[PDB]
Amino acid sequence: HWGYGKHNGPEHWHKDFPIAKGERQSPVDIDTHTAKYDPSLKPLSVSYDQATSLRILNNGHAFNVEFDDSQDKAVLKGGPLDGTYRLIQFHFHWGSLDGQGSEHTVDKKKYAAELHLVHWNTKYGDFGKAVQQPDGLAVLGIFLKVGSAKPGLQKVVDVLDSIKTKGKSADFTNFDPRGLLPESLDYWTYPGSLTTPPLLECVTWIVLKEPISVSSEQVLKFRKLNFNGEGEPEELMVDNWRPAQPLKNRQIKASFK
Ligand SMILES: CCCSc1c(F)c(F)c(S(N)(=O)=O)c(F)c1F
Ligand SMILES: CCCSc1c(F)c(F)c(S(N)(=O)=O)c(F)c1F
Ligand SMILES: [Zn+2]
Repeated sequence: HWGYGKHNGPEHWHKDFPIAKGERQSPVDIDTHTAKYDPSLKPLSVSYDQATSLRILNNGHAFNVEFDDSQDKAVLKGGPLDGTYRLIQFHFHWGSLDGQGSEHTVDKKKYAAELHLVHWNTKYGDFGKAVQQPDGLAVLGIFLKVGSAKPGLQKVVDVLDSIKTKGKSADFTNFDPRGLLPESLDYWTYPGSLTTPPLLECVTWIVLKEPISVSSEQVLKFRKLNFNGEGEPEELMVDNWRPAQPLKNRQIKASFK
């Protein structure tokens, strides 16, 4: 029964998930001036040409676009990673207002939303055993700013009225996540956690420097979704972000500058 409300939001999560106060929690503020350029970081390899989306689901916290992760189709590697990480799903976090919504911040700046492309390390054989490992996941985070529309996002936007409420799903095939990327793959990276319960400390975060633009209308449609189930009073799905957590002497490493 955790959520994003006054009574069950991020400041309460520690009572059911005590690692909320752990040593490598996410998100964090990215101090750009203190991030360390690491010339030995490799370019990120995003190989999404064979991706197979399957379904979109309103899970009552966000919506997930799900992929077939039963073979190496869409994979992430390179960058700071060892080995190969398979795309399982993506989702977003967003605000009630354009001035908020992202989980990570950049010099305390908040973006209107943040996209998370979640990948699990193939050496652990599937997702549920990967989340138990300290290098189990790689999450590619991409900031969203409001401006010109992102035409690769519109297929997601348009399906949302079919998954308005918690537990609804819809077929969602042939969606190409390459259309959600910015032009540059420059990034920051650090070791962290899931940003939702169970808050497990299993994630290598890779946060792109370059945001994508989405239109006002696109993010407005995200804000029409509901946290509640059908036949319950409406609770708009907004402000589904965890605030920045203590860095606790982790170093954020930059691939650029
Ligand atoms: C007004 C009803 C809230 S009951 C409750 C809660 F308060 C929590 F903090 C959580 S938590 N710690 O998971 O956020 C929880 F699961 C709950 F069920
Ligand atoms: C095991 C928890 C449910 S799946 C999941 C996840 F894998 C994430 F990486 C994230 S995130 N936000 O850390 O990318 C997330 F929110 C999730 F819900
Ligand atoms: Zn997320």
